Amino acid sequence: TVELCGRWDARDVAGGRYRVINNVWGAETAQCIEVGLETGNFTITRADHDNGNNVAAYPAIYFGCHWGACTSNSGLPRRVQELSDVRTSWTLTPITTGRWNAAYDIWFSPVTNSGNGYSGGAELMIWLNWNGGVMPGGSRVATVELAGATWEVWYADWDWNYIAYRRTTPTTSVSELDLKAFIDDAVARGYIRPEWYLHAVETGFELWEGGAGLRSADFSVTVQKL
Repeated sequence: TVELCGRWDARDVAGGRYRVINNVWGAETAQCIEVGLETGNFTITRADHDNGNNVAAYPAIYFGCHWGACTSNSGLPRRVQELSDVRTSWTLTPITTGRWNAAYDIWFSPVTNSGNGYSGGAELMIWLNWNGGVMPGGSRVATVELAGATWEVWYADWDWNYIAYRRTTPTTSVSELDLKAFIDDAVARGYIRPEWYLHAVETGFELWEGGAGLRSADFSVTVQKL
């Protein structure tokens, strides 16, 4: 294993299929993650965050293109209308302290270049677990049954459409979760356009306060085209 403490530190894992990023984007407080190079499994070993109501960091593992940095042979970006199946697996180990969430962050945009972000596109989040009273951005517009569970739907109209699906009850693991079901729901609500491209599927922990001890494991993503 290797411990990454740099603000923008990263490591390609699983033969380059995925990439793990320390990603301390919203604060200057210290954070380190210990990463297993073959699997991408990681534990947050240090997190001095105390950022109030703002997110301090999002240590994560991803598949695809994150702000122009792409993983190897992901097959992304690809148009939503051209996807037939999108699946993912993940196992998280929660802690009982701090203010954080365990959530997927999926990016979409009208264009193929993601180097300058995803303005005019959409950010689709799937919250699986959390602690400390943290809540999604925007407001709750619905509660729907999808992919075997019940989810609160939160929406916010920012530079891009923010859509967050929050499980009604927390969980610690998903195996071959049907991501297309969430994409289809978002499309039906007019939050995502079929012509837009899916750029990246990421998962990790948004940290507001603390976070040491959280573990990410068994990450996998598969995409099948029509």
